[PDB]
Amino acid sequence: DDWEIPDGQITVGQRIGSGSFGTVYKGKWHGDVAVKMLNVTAPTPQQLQAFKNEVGVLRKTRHVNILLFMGYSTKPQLAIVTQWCEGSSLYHHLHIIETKFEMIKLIDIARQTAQGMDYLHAKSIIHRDLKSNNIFLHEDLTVKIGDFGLATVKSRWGSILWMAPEVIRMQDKNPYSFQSDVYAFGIVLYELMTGQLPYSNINNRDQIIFMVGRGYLSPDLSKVRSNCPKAMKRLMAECLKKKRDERPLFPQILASIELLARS
Amino acid sequence: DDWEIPDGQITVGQRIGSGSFGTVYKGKWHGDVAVKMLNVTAPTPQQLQAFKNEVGVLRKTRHVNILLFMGYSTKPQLAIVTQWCEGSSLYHHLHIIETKFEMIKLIDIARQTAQGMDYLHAKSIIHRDLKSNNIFLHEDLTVKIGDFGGSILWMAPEVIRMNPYSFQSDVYAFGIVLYELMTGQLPYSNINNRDQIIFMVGRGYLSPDLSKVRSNCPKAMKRLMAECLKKKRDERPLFPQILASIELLARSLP
Ligand SMILES: CN(c1ccc(F)c(NC(=O)c2cccc(OC(C)(C)C#N)c2Cl)c1)c1ccc2nc(NC(=O)C3CC3)sc2n1
Ligand SMILES: CN(c1ccc(F)c(NC(=O)c2cccc(OC(C)(C)C#N)c2Cl)c1)c1ccc2nc(NC(=O)C3CC3)sc2n1
Repeated sequence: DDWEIPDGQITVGQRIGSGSFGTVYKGKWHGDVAVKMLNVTAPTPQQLQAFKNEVGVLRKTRHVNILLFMGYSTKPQLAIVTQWCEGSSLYHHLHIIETKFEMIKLIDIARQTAQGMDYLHAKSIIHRDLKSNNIFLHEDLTVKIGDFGLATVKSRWGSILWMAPEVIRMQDKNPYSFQSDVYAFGIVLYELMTGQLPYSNINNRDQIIFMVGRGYLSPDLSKVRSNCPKAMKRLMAECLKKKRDERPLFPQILASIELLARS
Repeated sequence: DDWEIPDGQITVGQRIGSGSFGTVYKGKWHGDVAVKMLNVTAPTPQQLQAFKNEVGVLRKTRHVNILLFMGYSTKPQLAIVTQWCEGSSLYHHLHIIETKFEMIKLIDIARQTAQGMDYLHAKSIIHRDLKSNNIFLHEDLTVKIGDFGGSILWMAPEVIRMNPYSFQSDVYAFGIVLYELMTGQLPYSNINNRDQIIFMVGRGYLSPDLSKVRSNCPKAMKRLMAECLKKKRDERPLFPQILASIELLARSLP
């Protein structure tokens, strides 16, 4: 049961973006593919472990709303091959080209993101960076969740606007939980329903960090659209609760959106 | 890895289709899924093996033009879960509701179908039953090859006239699908006798009427179709060539 792709089969075309954590290219392998590969000559143990982990997580996922993993390649140079996505991120849609989705679609995008996050959490995978930049709107109608580090456009301020207060505070070595993912989703729901990023009235990054952290600052829920249903606004408020253990988990979140999805 | 879905996780919903070996339902498992369940709930050794073998193949595939396997269940019943396809099969579009696609889109369907088959072959997988109803036009956009079930109209003569399966026998089936796409019809529509179709195709007396292809069908395509439908097994191209051939053809067009 292997996923290694023999060398010389992958063609690498355009370079889409580069981090210190890898370089993404558009490529060809049995069709269009994205190739994330370490541009280095000799992978260090930490990088090789980073690679083994990403592959380990990606091959546990087979769900329509998660970016399809297709193979890896160690032979010439460490590389991960996924499906090539088409269109743009949810971030780009809401905050750059400013596309205007009907309410029926906004709610759909929520639903699908919720489906995917329910799936990850069922397999006990915590994303730790769910945000509209990492939600690709494939063919303009299927949510693909991934980690698109710099392959898609950057947020205003890592990425602070989606961090739950317990994460911002950084109380201990691991403040991440299914519930921190839920809060992040909560912000994505804010984005969908408002069309905007939170805290747009504040020009200082450290102040946002400080205040969200102490519970002094929270998303202004009055900026949601008239036609956004009360169920959705209520669910949004529950997800954004400042107390981790007061937040709902995705099975219920999914169930809530599914219910308001009819009618 | 392990793809066993725990018990009482999939809510089985509407029944979609039943047929001898299996029954398939629309279900809910982190969104819509399709659940295919074994009928007789005291399964026999050979049926159990069939299940093993399907899941064995299904989990070898990760490609956008292949139906997405998601998991299996053994408790209480044997069941295989895939993604749920919204839309219609290629068979249903072309022969039941008779969708009129524009040519550019028909060529794209062939591209994608060949794209998937190319993948499958690369992993030493022979489909053995490629046909229009095993091609689902997901969301009216993305082809998903699967096996959603003899299928005589798509069998190459060497198969018809009895392991005769090969990449080439898969290619012949694809040749028939191209015919379907380009004519919007099934082959041998003027013959109503199955036994005679079997005998005649096997003897080489019968082969698809390529004059029935649409007027705007490119000559390059009509030729590829003739090559994929060659009676002799070894004269048929493999999918890398087919895909390169459709590639070139589709660029002088868009
Ligand atoms: C950046 N990118 C890409 C390519 C290969 C990869 F392996 C990854 N990796 C991940 O996304 C990733 C990393 C860590 C964990 C992880 O799993 C969980 C389950 C936590 C999640 N989510 C993942 Cl999934 C990323 C890609 C991939 C496709 C792609 N398509 C693009 N299309 C375009 O840019 C054109 C329209 C403009 S960019 C792109 N980047
Ligand atoms: C019938 N079906 C479905 C469900 C579960 C399954 F496991 C399979 N299996 C296969 O298709 C299959 C079987 C044997 C081998 C095999 O692999 C090869 C390599 C030959 C291939 N390809 C496979 Cl892949 C099939 C499904 C699945 C989705 C689905 N969606 C539907 N939607 C609708 O009918 C309504 C919108 C109109 S029906 C359906 N059936």
